[PDB]
Amino acid sequence: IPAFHPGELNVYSAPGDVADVSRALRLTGRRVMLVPTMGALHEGHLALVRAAKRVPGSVVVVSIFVNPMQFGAGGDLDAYPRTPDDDLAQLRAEGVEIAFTPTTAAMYPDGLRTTVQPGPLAAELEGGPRPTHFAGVLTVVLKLLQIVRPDRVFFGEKDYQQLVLIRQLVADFNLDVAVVGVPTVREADGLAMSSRNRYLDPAQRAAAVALSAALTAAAHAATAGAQAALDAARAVLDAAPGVAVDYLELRDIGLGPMPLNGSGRLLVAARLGTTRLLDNIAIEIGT
Amino acid sequence: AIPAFHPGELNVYSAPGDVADVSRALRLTGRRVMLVPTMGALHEGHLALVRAAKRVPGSVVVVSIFVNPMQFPRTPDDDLAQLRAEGVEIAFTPTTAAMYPDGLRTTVQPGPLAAELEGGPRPTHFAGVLTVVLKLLQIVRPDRVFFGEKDYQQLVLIRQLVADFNLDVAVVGVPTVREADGLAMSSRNRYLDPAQRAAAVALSAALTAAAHAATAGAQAALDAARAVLDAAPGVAVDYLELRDIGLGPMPLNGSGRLLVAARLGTTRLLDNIAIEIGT
Ligand SMILES: COc1ccc2[nH]c(C(=O)NS(C)(=O)=O)cc2c1
Ligand SMILES: COc1ccc2[nH]c(C(=O)NS(C)(=O)=O)cc2c1
Repeated sequence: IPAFHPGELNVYSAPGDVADVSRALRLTGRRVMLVPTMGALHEGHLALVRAAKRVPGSVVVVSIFVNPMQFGAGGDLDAYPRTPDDDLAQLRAEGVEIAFTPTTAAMYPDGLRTTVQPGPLAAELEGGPRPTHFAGVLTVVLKLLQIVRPDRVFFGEKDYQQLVLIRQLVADFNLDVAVVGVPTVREADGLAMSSRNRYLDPAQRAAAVALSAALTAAAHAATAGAQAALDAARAVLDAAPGVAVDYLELRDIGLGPMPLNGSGRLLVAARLGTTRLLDNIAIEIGT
Repeated sequence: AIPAFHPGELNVYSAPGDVADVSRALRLTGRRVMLVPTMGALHEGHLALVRAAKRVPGSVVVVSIFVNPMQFPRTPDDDLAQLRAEGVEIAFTPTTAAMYPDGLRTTVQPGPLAAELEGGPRPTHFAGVLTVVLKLLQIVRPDRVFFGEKDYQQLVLIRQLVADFNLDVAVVGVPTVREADGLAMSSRNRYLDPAQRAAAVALSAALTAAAHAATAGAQAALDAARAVLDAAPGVAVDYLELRDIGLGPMPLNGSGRLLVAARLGTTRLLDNIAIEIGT
């Protein structure tokens, strides 16, 4: 064990440091809560923290790591916002006791060797054009789950496909951890929190509202069925200035089929200039 | 003498004079007279008007029942059982002759809004509605009168009636009562076969979707509504219009009202909803 000063933010770099300290708190009967982030924290992140925080006797581990494996190449990796400064101050403000900030060398000392192969879900939606994206995410998440060994792990529903693949990872490998999805934190107009938002000029920031509006429209249109919930989304996206829709898709909650159903999930991906915005909502199909 | 009035029971008057003497006698005893005008065939929409009128401290409730033959289907004993079961104390149920003893002589001519929307098919309908509501107001002299939001063009015309003629009555508009799938209640609903009944869901769906799309602005809202109407078979949309809440031209942002009207077979349906543009 290295130092753990309780009630204070404790920052570890080494997997073995966070692992030892984690394992120690797990005996003293505290409950290890893990919030995996790529940093550049926003209110969405803090909701995850706060939800972690509200677990009786929780000790909250925020991991901060920009996983080069879920990226390209790609274009993604050198772009991704990096502000450990703010990130760590926000965590201190929130009363988070551990930040785990590993080096790429310490996570990947053997490069990409043993990895997680996701199911067929991972080739769809966001995995369509990014076929190794989810393998990266799941490999890093498994490794964090192994290093920290939490009781519970907290993700947003912003990345809803990731959250399902994570529930799969956890079921398929018999991981002893509860996955907590946390409803998406939204701007005042409805724009889903994202680090990727900073890269929207005013004009785009204003057109961006169209995603949350289309989806909230379809969830109310849905009493009249799937076609009308879809047509209602599409109509709003259409009415909106330089939103180019990648996809708009209605699925079941586990991102399978989508029956004549009630409960489903509506997912949109769109570009505003160069900025790719994702969003999704619970939909109950009415007729 | 004042007509017999038994507190706590449903006292029915057909005579305009009788109900006038009762309400004026009641106003002086410290009751606040609330009017709920209806055309009978009472549904949950009416009982919600009633419940709103009931909850005013010291309210006495007058529910008029009167089929206007001047504005554009009888169940007298059941209607009265529903009122009794709401704890209404007055039902006013005039004949045509009692209300129009001289036929149609003096009438209310509405302003130009009576000519729009629902006044397109029926050009004289709101003349008839304003004439009987003005007369109901002078007979009963209520402190407050309660109308559903269902017929929103009508409610706006009533508020204009009241302002224009310096009527000293509060107009209260009560949010539309809907079925479980959101179909605005109406007595026409029971005429729809299962196919039409199912397609009819699309008026409310349209309007709710519009109201949520509205954060993306006025055009998104309309396009949302229309997309949902376009997904329904056998729904012939007579209009779909967004207006300010007084039914003038929709202003660039801020509060508004989305209205629709449609034919499903022989049955003409309407609905409307609050809109906040940029919300
Ligand atoms: C609770 O609501 C929200 C809203 C937006 C969110 N974005 C992210 C995120 O980017 N996570 S990561 C692991 O850094 O890629 C989480 C999240 C949660
Ligand atoms: C409170 O919600 C509602 C919903 C539907 C309604 N319809 C009527 C109605 O038909 N009134 S009438 C024929 O002019 O007497 C009132 C009403 C109220």
